[PDB]
Amino acid sequence: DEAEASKFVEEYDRTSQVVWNEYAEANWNYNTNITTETSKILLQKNMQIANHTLKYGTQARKFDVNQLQNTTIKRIIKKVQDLERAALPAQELEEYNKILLDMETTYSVATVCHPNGSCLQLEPDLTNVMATSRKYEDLLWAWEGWRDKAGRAILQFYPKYVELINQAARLNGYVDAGDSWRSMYETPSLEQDLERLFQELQPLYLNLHAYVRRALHRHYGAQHINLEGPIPAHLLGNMWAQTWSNIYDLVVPFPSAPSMDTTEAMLKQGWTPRRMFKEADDFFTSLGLLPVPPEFWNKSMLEKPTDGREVVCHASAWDFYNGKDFRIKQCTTVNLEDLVVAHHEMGHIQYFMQYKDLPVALREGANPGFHEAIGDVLALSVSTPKHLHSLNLLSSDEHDINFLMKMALDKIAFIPFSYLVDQWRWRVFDGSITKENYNQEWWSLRLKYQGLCPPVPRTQGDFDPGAKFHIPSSVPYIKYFVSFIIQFQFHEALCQAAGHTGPLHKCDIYQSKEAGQRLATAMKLGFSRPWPEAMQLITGQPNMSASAMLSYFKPLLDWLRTENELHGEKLGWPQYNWTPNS
Ligand SMILES: *[C@@H]1O[C@H](CO[C@@H]2O[C@@H](C)[C@@H](O)[C@@H](O)[C@@H]2O)[C@@H](O[C@@H]2O[C@H](CO)[C@@H](O[C@@H]3O[C@H](CO)[C@@H](O)[C@H](O)[C@@H]3O)[C@H](O)[C@H]2NC(C)=O)[C@H](O)[C@H]1NC(C)=O
Ligand SMILES: C[C@H](CS)C(=O)N1CCC[C@H]1C(=O)O
Ligand SMILES: [Cl-]
Ligand SMILES: [Cl-]
Ligand SMILES: [Zn+2]
Repeated sequence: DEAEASKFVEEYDRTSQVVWNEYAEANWNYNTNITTETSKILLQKNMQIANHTLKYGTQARKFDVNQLQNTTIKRIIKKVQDLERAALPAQELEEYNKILLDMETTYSVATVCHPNGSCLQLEPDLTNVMATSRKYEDLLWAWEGWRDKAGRAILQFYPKYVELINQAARLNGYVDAGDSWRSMYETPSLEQDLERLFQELQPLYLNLHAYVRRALHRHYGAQHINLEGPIPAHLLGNMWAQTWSNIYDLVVPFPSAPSMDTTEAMLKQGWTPRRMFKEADDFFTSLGLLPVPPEFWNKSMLEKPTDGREVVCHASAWDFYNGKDFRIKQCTTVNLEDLVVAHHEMGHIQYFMQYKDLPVALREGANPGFHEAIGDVLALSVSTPKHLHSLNLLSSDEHDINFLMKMALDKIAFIPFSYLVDQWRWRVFDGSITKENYNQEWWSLRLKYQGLCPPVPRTQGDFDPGAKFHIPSSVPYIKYFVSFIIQFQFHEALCQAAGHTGPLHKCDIYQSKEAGQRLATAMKLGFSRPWPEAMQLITGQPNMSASAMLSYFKPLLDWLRTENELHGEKLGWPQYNWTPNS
């Protein structure tokens, strides 16, 4: 009956609030202080939430979903029918929980040491080396070292992780874990749509790639860069070469039009991690969106502890499922990179606050890409020279191309990377890639999509995917690719709503109530409606589209084409088998 389904959903919501709140606190503690005690209590509260999930999941499966009138109730019960890991038998569930914890801990505590003495952590030590070093061998030491210590140490867990996560997926009606992850977008054409979006960004990426390769040839020498081949993976200023902004100094289009060092300016003007988040909060409220509760400032970990405690430094935002307690956990360094990250995380909080009155089962983004996009949209306006000057962090066509380049190194370079991560994982989950070929197929995709090669030939036992946080942490990655496409669509739509005219990249939406209103109406929908509805609320149309991102970067595309043609660059990497001779 229709009445029994409504009652079930009401009972689910009530009991879920209590249990999910309890789990959130226990998960917070392990992430903020990795010990043996906190690892145990997390696993005990893990079985508690699994107990609830199993109880209500089993009940939900007794309801005939498609023979149910109300669409909101129908949708909730359908989601509760997916038990996820709680579908595993007790022994497999215990093993699976143990593996995830083991992989995450291994990643978190891995260090790279000189035999002399000094041991380096990923953050900030190895990250800093990757960002600042302009010495080929020193970059190699950190690049290889991190893979040797973190990547290699994840390999022993991964095949069993794959087995158990696929099993849980099959027990919930999917064919494998990748199938289950993709289903979050509720879009049959997902794979085709993403491929077309990626293809639309080829002219821009290939031109950026060719230009950067030429600049690296200039700095690192003709003997170490093949102008028709892939770029060695350790030279892009980032451990994973996923964003390239840290090598801006090597690639600046107009060196005679330099801008202020914002990181130096932040440190100069005494910018605290707490000020960085206060500024993000101001931007949201300027748009007419919600301020963070007083409780947020009291309970968030906005900086790496000087206590010397082992933490998960990876930046994340937290919903405690009571509509009052929201937190950010971040090991914040004072720079521009983390100022954008601060807006990114505050975007998650805004989303939490906006949909807090919905049933717990519908308290997520329209799709995972939406949750990731919100903060980045505001950060786009923040990053403009106009806005950076109003923050006293900065003091012509040449400055224009320079700024666009800086943006391109982050936003454009990230496209092929964010695309490839789950292209790899989907093929691991569906069985196309076995443990014999994990690493080799990872590098095939790094070549195919990003046009990169490893500086050092990989050996048996290498598991370079393991050296990227989201792999041992089992966090789906395709959302970041969606985010980067759609955030430019949102920027474009909000800029139109704010009455901005002229080049899209010149837009700053600060204080625009019309912009804030479009985001608010979409964000309040939570997961209650198919994502194209939220897309239509923001942009006036229902599709994902790369046209906004292309429009944003159009002046840079023109510049890159002229510059690359001038030097006769080959677009792409026709000599695709080239690897460093060293
Ligand atoms: C299908 O059912 C949904 C959800 O129903 C809700 O959940 C059920 C399990 C039961 O507990 C119901 O009692 C409960 O309503 C219905 O959506 C709901 O619609 C009403 C409007 O009729 C919304 O109420 C609003 O509440 C705000 C409070 O801030 C007021 O300002 C508004 O004026 C308005 O009264 C309610 O929020 C909404 N619930 C959800 C979860 O979206 C829906 O009406 C129903 N559809 C059909 C076709 O019957
Ligand atoms: C910090 C966020 C998690 S909320 C993240 O993992 N990001 C943000 C963009 C890409 C990806 C990454 O760091 O690899
Ligand atoms: Cl790698
Ligand atoms: Cl995702
Ligand atoms: Zn995020």
